[PDB]
Amino acid sequence: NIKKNQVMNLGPNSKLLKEYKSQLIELNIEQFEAGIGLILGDAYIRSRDEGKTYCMQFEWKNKAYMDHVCLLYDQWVLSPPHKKERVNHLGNLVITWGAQTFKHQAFNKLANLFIVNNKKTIPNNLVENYLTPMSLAYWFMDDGGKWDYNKNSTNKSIVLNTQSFTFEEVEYLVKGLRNKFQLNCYVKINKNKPIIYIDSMSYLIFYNLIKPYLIPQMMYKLP
DNA sequence: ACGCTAGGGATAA
DNA sequence: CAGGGTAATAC
DNA sequence: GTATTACCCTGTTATCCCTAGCGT
Ligand SMILES: [Ca+2]
Ligand SMILES: [Ca+2]
Ligand SMILES: [Ca+2]
Repeated sequence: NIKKNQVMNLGPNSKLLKEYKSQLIELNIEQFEAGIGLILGDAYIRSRDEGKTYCMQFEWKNKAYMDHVCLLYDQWVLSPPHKKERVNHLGNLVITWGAQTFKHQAFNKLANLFIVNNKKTIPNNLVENYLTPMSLAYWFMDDGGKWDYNKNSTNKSIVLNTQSFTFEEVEYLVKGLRNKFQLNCYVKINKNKPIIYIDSMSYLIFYNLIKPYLIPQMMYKLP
């Protein structure tokens, strides 16, 4: 069987590469569960055909996290992250790291979880039926944060920046989180957009759910 | 005075 | 976060 | 020549974070 090391430098159309990809059939349990959090989060799952295959594109500032993810999707990621250095309209230099997996049908499973009546969206029962503590941990490392950033604060309330979703979508996410994890949470507004507020009352619950998956360089997001 | 909000910005998506 | 562009293989 | 496609690249902001100042 073809070893990843054997094709991680060939052309995208290489014969050996495709043979390699045919050795792979599906994502494992982690890759899938974390996948859910990443898609709700900062990851991007796209298809260049009509849905035959999907790949995942990653871009984050924190390099340590970018590596944790790549290492997680190891078999699916041929190259190390690429340093991206761009200039703003201001003339400032912003640095970030890029990376992605190759396309493969094994990714369709994750993608279809976010497809209804043929349009990307947030299904009503996504939380209840698929979001696991691992998924939640990754959603947090991506869009999570504190409610109160003031110095010397004691409020343990957490937040999930769901600003790119519609209020209806977030309302369903909230319902799922309350029912499945008994989390005391509710939608709030920021920039006239949806964010999830999780009362400090449930911090300890929330924390123990995701603690097994967060990494050191992400612990700063917690109160 | 000060804990807490919601307002707001230069990124980090 | 989304999509766009292409150097590298295949036939 | 035409089909493929992973690894960059660019277009654009909704992001997460900070903090002015409201309410008490
Ligand atoms: Ca995000
Ligand atoms: Ca993030
Ligand atoms: Ca965004």
